[PDB]
Amino acid sequence: QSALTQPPSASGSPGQSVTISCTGTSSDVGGSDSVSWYQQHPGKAPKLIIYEVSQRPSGVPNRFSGSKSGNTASLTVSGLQAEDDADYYCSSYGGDNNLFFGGGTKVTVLGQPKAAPSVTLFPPSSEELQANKATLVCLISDFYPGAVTVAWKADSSPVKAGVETTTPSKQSNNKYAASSYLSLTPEQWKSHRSYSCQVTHEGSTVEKTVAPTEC
Amino acid sequence: QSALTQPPSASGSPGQSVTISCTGTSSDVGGSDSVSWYQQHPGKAPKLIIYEVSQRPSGVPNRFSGSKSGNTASLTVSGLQAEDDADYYCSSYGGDNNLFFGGGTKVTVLGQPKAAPSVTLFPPSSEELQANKATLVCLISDFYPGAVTVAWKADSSPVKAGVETTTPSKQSNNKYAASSYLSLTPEQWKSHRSYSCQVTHEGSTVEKTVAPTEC
Ligand SMILES: CC[C@]1(c2ccccc2)CCN(c2cc(C)n(C)c(=O)c2)C1
Repeated sequence: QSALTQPPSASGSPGQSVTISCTGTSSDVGGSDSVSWYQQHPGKAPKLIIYEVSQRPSGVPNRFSGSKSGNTASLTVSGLQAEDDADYYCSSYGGDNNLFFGGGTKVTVLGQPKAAPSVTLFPPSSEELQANKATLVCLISDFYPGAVTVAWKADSSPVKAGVETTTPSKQSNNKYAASSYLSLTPEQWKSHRSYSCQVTHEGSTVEKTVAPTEC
Repeated sequence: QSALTQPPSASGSPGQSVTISCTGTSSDVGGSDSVSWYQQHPGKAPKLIIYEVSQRPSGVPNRFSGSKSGNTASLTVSGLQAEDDADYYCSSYGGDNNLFFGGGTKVTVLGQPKAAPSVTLFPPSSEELQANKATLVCLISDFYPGAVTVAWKADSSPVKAGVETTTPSKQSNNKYAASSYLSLTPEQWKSHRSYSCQVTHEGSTVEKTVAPTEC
């Protein structure tokens, strides 16, 4: 899904430092010194802030520093300011002159206390089952920062199709909410023994499970 | 000063063609064949669609064609589809290891087909009832445009407290999704005959009802 592997999210308080990694393979990150980093504020055009692992373009403050160790490049942002809040991407040229990209890391300069998400997993409703639909819904609410990743598990294996997750939105309590729904057929829901929703936030994971109970 | 000049906006209806420009100088755009184009749906990672002025990466349909003349690069999107509604950025390499990005062009696919919402109401799960929670979720999906008003009913009376509704987010099917959830105590859920979710989209209203059952 993402050639280079970046953490989905990172965070720190104003004035602190935060380090985000960009892990590849021997033929890209560790094989050359062409790792770049890009910063994109929400709704803005991206900006190159690091090239050739460590070089800072003109106008990029020294608070941003890049390095590499093996197959993993790292960007460090010291003296975090609210302006540094943005999405950070890495890229690296490969062996056959192909450019590879990381998935991005959402960096949040905490503007309020951190809050873990409340998760509720709902099994199929009777009405939708009689309409040949067995959609599960994983409700996620009351979390901050608003970065979250969701993973569904049929029995114990990961599902890689039919998952949808809404963009997190601020609610009345100034915390974020979102929902992930898995569009299962009534057969899929009955054939397997249980489905699970896995939610990851600020590095920690929570998992709820549901199973057919003949109702 | 580092800024390629793109048109702020472009629009067109399905099946139409659209061309957007990326004007630089003789040192960046007109000084090499390193012009790239990136597509980005809001709230999502971008995708490189053109590199070296005209090359499409694998997976990019030939509906997207790039060109260059003087210091002005142009991207053309023929046969506009709903999934082409997004932001588009150009970039070009400049001397001094500089990578210049344009301001970005929001392409709007006009007159996309209206679609009524699929409404699925979920009663409290067996787990959250043990945990003394009785939250209901009204999953609303597959509707366009992304405007909906939600109303909740207890039996026949309106519900005025404990209602939250996420902001509709566009999903992979190019239609919107959202979840309205009602926070009830188990006593509220078991003391009423039914709760209803009323979703209104484009003057038309759908209603779903659930009631306490053995489940
Ligand atoms: C070089 C500019 C990039 C940018 C950033 C923000 C908006 C638009 C473009 C940086 C990340 N970037 C990607 C990233 C990913 C994951 N992919 C798959 C790409 O094809 C391209 C291109």
